[PDB]
Amino acid sequence: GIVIEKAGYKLSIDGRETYIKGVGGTYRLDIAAQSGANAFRTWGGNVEEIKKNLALASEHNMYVMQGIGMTKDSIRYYDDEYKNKMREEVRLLAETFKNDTSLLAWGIGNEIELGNANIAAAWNFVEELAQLIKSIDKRHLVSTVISYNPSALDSVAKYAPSLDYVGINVYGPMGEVQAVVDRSDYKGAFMITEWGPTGWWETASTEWKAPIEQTSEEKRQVYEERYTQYISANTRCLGSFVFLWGQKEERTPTWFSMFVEDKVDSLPLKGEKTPMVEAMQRVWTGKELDETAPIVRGMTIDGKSAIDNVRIKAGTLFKAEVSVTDSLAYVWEVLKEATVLGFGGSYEPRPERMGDVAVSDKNVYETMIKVPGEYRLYVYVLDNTGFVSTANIPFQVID
Amino acid sequence: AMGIVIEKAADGYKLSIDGRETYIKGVGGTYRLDIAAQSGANAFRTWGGNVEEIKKNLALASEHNMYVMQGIGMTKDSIRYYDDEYKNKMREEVRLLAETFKNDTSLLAWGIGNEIELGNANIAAAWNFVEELAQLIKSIDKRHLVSTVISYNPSALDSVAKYAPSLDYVGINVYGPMGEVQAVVDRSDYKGAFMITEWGPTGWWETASTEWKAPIEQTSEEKRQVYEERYTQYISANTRCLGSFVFLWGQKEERTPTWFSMFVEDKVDSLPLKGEKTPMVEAMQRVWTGKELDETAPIVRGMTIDGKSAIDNVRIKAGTLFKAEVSVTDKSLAYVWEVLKEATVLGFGGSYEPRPERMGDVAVSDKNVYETMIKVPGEYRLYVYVLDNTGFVSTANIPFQVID
Repeated sequence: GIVIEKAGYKLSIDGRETYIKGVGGTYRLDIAAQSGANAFRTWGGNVEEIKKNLALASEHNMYVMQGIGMTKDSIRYYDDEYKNKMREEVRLLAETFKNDTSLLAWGIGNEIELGNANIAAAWNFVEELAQLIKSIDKRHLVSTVISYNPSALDSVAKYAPSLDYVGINVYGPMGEVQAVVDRSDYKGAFMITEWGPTGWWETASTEWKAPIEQTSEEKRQVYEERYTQYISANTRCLGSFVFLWGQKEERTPTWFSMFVEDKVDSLPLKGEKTPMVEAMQRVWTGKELDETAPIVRGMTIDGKSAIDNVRIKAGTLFKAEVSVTDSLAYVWEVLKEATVLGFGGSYEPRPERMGDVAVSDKNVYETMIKVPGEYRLYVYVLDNTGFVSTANIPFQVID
Repeated sequence: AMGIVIEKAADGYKLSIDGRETYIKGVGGTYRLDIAAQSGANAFRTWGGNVEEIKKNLALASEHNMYVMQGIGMTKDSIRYYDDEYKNKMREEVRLLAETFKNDTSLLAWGIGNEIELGNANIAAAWNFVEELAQLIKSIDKRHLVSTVISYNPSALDSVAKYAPSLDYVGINVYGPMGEVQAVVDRSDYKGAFMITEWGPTGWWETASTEWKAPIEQTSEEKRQVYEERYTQYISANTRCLGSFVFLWGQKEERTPTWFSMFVEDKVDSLPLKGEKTPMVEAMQRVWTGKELDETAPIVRGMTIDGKSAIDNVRIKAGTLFKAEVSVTDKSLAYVWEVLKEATVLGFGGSYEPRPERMGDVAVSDKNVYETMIKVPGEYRLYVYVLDNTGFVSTANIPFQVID
């Protein structure tokens, strides 16, 4: 009894109206569950990998939106060999998992429209696979996931009426999502299957084009505001999967990472949770928190902020300070400004460290850089409860 | 001396195929390999495939007289490198590949993983398994080279040196500036030969930007110069470098439709482009062949709106006509004009980006000028495509803001 009904729309699971409070992927689902998440999304997996996902979900009392990988090689959608292989794969998945009560929904493809070409053969095949799944599995929802793409919503409406809902991946500003969906030919409910904080293309940047990263306090506000204004306020939206519930290099080690790094050499961080995790507990539970992270109000070098275009003479001492609203510990690290960025790929190497990491008991740090260049000073503020708060400041060293 | 061998040279290293010294003049992927071969390319690189997909790649390569660096897909789920179930599955798959293709004359090299170090964790278990897979391949396949591909990563070069001495070479994927590649490899613990398994033109993080943060895109003439300069200074000049795979030999949305695309778009609704080659393809023919070209693309010198350039922060009042002009070095050109919104949905821990929305309709003209108006305030980019009648297209664009 997984049903989407007109109210916009409401989702019910065996009579029980449920909002999908999700994370992208399977990192620290213990913390997701402790934070009041009830779901996670995966992109793919064979039978054995999906059984593992659904056992993890069961341990955490969470629902799964389980992805099925579709090709971006557009010519394959005319190929009966490819289509026969995919029908055999989807038959097996539907037959195996139709009675699993952790599984919520099948995701048939992720952004199939951003393939070699957006073509009717691909959309027709999504609709064929949806019919195939619904002929075997009467329990679960069937969906596809698209980019934030008016054409793709129109395509779903035209070619895939058998879908129960559409997932939309939203990167960057979210203020127009409601209007974009409302204006499209698509009638029905949706989920925001990827969303997150302010992009490095949305923020201010220094004169040398370093994007100015929000403090963890600013990021907390952005996660809560985006959730409240653009997810839970949209009556056509049934829920969402937040990113990045984990850590990955993305312009900086902290940019969209809701956890800090773990097991980086000579960096004594252990993957602590952040105010961005606090933000999601607050909006998922709708309740105030007992434990909150240190509130970072800002950060300076020689009294100047990121927006001031901080320039330091090579070989001169500079003094940093982080302002926090008192068993606190401070971890300080200088990296080069990132120069190897995802350029048609997802993965970026960690920028090179200058000198050594420092730990202090006070909110101040002084050092010296001999090499002219573009740098970033990162501070991590550790309480003794497993929270870490963050800020960084880009600066230039000059001869 | 039959098969593929890397030898110490007086300076650096050299690669021989059946005793003939051969430079690897490669493209990433399998798009328009007819044009790659016509341009002087002798190689392409793939990331994965089953036996049947690899047979198709090697048949395409044979038809074009090209060599393949064939990838084997390795996991970024780092805990799996401890799991005998994952490792026995990969050993079986790699044994089958090595046995199936050991005598193929189109295959050059196996690429054991792409950026394994950028998975969940960079760990000994992963590098030791790459070494184990390399020894397994070389136990069966005496003809081909074995490699791994890393990000542009001093730490990864040190890990290959410590854990994977059975590799013949390392592939490095290089995005952004290339001037430090030589010193980075030289300063590393890695001692052997390398290939640049991804390289391309100027990143949108490297260029000037407008006052509203729109990256200023090079003209196709500036991109031509960048591809030629990077190849000549950093690839062919590096005596430890055995060759390279250029990107993007194809088209993909990356901030703009044109940013790193060496071909323009094909079958976009109400846009009459047909995947024409560009001055960036001409650049690779010039450096691959070392010979001057019979046919060259139109040389775009610049682009204006109302006499102003991209660097001038062009601002136009809503509901007013403006006049664009594209300057071309004079030599029956056609001009295709399109206004898109400045991209706001970018790759954010993903690769794929939707095409930004079109304002109004595409225009085609016989003259190098175009007039239109935008009624909605916002950030836009005007694109021009300059078609000769030989199958080349040249490009420029200009970001502009429409204000109340």
